[PDB]
Amino acid sequence: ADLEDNWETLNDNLKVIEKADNAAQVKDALTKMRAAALDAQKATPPKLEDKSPDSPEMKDFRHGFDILVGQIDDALKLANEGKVKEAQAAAEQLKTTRNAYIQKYLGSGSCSQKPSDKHLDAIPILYYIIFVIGFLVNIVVVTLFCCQKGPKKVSSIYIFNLAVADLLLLATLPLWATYYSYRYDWLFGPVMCKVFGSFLTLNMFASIFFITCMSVDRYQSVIYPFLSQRRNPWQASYIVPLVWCMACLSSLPTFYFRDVRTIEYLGVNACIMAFPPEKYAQWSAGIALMKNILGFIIPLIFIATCYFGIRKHLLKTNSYGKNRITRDQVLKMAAAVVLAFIICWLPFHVLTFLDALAWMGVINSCEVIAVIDLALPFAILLGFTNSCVNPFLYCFVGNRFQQKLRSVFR
Ligand SMILES: CCc1nc2ccc(N(Cc3ccccc3)C(=O)c3cccs3)cc2c(=O)n1Cc1ccc(-c2ccccc2-c2nn[nH]n2)cc1
Repeated sequence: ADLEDNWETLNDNLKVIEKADNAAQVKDALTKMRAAALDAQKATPPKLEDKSPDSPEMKDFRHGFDILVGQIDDALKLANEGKVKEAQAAAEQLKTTRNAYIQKYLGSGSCSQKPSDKHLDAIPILYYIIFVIGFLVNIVVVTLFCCQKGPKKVSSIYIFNLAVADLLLLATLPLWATYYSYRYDWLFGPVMCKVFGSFLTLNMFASIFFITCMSVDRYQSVIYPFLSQRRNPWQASYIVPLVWCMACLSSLPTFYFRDVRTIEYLGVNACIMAFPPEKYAQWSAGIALMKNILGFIIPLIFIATCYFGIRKHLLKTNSYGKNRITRDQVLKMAAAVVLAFIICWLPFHVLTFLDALAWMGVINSCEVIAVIDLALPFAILLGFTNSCVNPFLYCFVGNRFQQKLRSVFR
């Protein structure tokens, strides 16, 4: 009777046809699917709930099941004729109609306006602007560590590692700009959908985690000033491989779920997160929650604790003259890294959380969902913009941070 119960019946019986031996097992599973499809056709989905049945989107919902019943009948005729393997092969087309429903009515397909007025759009233009700016500033930091500075100092190792993680992350921007321009048509294959997808997640986490390491190292330098006096930076050689391995382990679900799947309504081959279709909404909300916790929640708490910790040790001294001037300058540099992390990542994680609620069934309003969809590529751009801000805050401007920290300590 219920829409959730009807789609559970449709998915469970699709697996039965695959495991079926004779025509009787195929006929039984198709009849159960035929009854569930006509029952779901009568029901109203959580999305577009406050809409009349005469509406074109409601007419399209009923028509979606008319294609499904028509496809069931074609396979049922082969099953009634004795053709077992032919009916099972015909039942593979039902999976395409099933995937069309999860993309349109469970996803943002029916809400967001599909027609795209692509004529040198702002997204590919802004993506290439951030690319060349970010690539040029990060190349300077990488080339400086190679033949202009050296491999000395604890903090300096993290500067180079953050610059490499940022450079490789910004290097993926021309791919996404081309991917956007072709109306989400992945022209690299299902193998490169996993490769580029994981490479993006790996370098993104490596960037975020090295920012976290910088905050911990900056905090440790204040509370324990004896650490900088140490001739040997023993922990640095073990922290760097651990962070890269943590970024690799975090990019594992990306390598497992990313795959090129055909979008039935758009008529495009998109590199999407191919979760099990029977529990697609649950997986989409779970991974979106994982994005917020691991990529924003845990690092922001670490970055803030380190900032308030430096503020606690500095403000209790009650300085006068140049000691007060140099103190305030250190506090402005320490606040700049926490502020830049918020401005650049908060819009994305808020929209990711709002999108997670849309999958669960909390946000069903198409007006809200349409805004989330068009704002998302701009929010993604802000995440990449953090990689352009990083060389300035840590290498260029943040070079006098260690000198001013040694000035207040004398
Ligand atoms: C700034 C970094 C970034 N660049 C991106 C570039 C492009 C896109 N888009 C949408 C797009 C395409 C073209 C133009 C504009 C938008 C895509 O379709 C693809 C992404 C990966 C392969 S295709 C998304 C992102 C994007 O969400 N992010 C942030 C981010 C957040 C979370 C995770 C993550 C964490 C843990 C577990 C899994 C994931 C995970 N999310 N998506 N796949 N894997 C990874 C990356």
